[PDB]
Amino acid sequence: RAMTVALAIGDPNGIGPEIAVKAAAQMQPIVLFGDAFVIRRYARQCCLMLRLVPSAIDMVDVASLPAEAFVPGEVAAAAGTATLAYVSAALRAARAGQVDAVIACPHSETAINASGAGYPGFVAHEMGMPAEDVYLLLIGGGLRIVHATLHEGIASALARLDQRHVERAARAAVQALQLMGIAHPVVGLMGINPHAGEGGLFGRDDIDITEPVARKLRDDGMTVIGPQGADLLLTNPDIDVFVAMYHDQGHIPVKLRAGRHSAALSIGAGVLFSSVGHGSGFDIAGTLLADPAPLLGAIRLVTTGTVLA
Amino acid sequence: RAMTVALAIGDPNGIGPEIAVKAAAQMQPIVLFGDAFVIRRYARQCCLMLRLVPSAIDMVDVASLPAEAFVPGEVAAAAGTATLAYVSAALRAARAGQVDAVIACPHSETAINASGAGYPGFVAHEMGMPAEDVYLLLIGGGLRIVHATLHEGIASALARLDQRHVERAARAAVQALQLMGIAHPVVGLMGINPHAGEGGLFGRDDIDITEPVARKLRDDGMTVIGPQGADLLLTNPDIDVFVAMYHDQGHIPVKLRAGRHSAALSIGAGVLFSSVGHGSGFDIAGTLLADPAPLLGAIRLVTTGTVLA
Ligand SMILES: [Zn+2]
Ligand SMILES: [Zn+2]
Repeated sequence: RAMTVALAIGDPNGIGPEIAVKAAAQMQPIVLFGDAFVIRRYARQCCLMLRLVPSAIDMVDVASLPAEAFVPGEVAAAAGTATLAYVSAALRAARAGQVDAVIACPHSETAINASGAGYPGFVAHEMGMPAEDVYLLLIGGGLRIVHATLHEGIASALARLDQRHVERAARAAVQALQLMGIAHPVVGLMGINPHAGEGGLFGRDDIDITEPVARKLRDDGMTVIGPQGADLLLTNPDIDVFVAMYHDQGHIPVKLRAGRHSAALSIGAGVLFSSVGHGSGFDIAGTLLADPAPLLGAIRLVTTGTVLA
Repeated sequence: RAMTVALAIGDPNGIGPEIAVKAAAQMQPIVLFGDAFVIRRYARQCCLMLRLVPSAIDMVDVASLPAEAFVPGEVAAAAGTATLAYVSAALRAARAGQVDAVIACPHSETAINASGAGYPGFVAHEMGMPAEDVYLLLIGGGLRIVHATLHEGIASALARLDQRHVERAARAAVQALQLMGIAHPVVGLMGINPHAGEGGLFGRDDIDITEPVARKLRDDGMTVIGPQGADLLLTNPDIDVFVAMYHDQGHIPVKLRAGRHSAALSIGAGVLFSSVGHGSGFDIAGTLLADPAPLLGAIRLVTTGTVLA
């Protein structure tokens, strides 16, 4: 099949629009979201048709930036407010079944400050849910791990965990992988306790949370391995995606394997989301000097669930 | 330098004595501990001198098994009680500065039951300390990780952790590696919380336990990296040994890297200890059919801190 991927062009005065058009020109999934006048500046410079666009380079005009403000590259309140307008519109499109994945192109933290930014939670807000219901899916070195809990003290995460998060984390990951072309993803649930509690010997958290969720998912047809001690489970190459119960459980193995050749998307909000930004290339903006590679990386991540090494 | 390694021959009616003599014959470290008459049966069969032995094949006679009971291979109360006598004597020798490491050769769980076994804690008892003060050092794939806490619920381990365990785990690992020929081992302390608590943001466990221990060890001259988020730390090849704060933190990365090509010793009791046993080869005992490989594996583990892949 083909996913449709929205690229929100990022800071209009930055490098985003340039790499967004560059990525789209090269190009099994692409619909740009941004001020059409901003995108056109860059397209003419290196190109094909551009159609304002239901379905059928394609772009959706999201009107934000005063023309007066378009100068590559400084930024202003308006260009910071625009970056988020584009993301907002791309997420609205996802809500309307139009778009499968949203990629946020590089932005400027100083411009967003100027306007009156942090995506996973901005995404959560827009989508009508708390931050805790969006889950980080970390990919690299042939591993894909969604995290039921993330940035907090491990004594706090253990307390947050319940059947709801583990079930929502697993279903979101299956659906993501299905969109990615993995028809029947094998899910691996990591044990909360070592050895997934060893028949109650190490406590009853797995008996309470991951065992009942495992049974429920299997009854809805999914193939689910576990819960099993994470140290055994991750040795199994037959698993397509793993549910880690806390930050370190999934961050250690991906980073050990892949190091820097890894990347993240957020799932659970009813869209595959990722961000590209290592800042807006302001001092090279306009010049067409931007390389699209990091962005083609994110497209690859959301459509394939792999990271090249 | 050279370590001296005690091989406690295991069940006299089993394969232990055979592989113990076989290992010793091949053979930069070896002193057998067992009934001399049991060891001699096997030596004559494939050999060199054997000297009963302070310092200078070498063996220490540990008198346990009635001769009447020596038959390879069935077992009896007496041969189960002998296996543990040999280990006991080897640990006494370690206590007397005579021996650096003790390896327990294969035993028989049914014979030990018959007599009136579980080593890490048997070791702890003999050495005059509780089980919780001996730490598992897990090695493979170029990683060496000592665990401050091990087989219990992760909510229970978090509660057990204190500066004392982390300090004792780190010092024991340094001393082990020094015995192994690593003069100046670089120690890596894993963060209890993700990102080692991110400046208190994720809680204060690292501020309380691993930060003060890190400062203390550095003041006693050791080079200590961390505490740092375990997912970053383990990416550092400059570290010679890591202190994991709970079971999964150290079991995930060693097993991910090395799988089955990994092995464990216990440290912290004032001896490097490991066991070889996958049961006594009773139906092949006598025949000289035993391969010494698993035992040469354990010798390699305790003298070098590596596992061949
Ligand atoms: Zn993190
Ligand atoms: Zn275990």
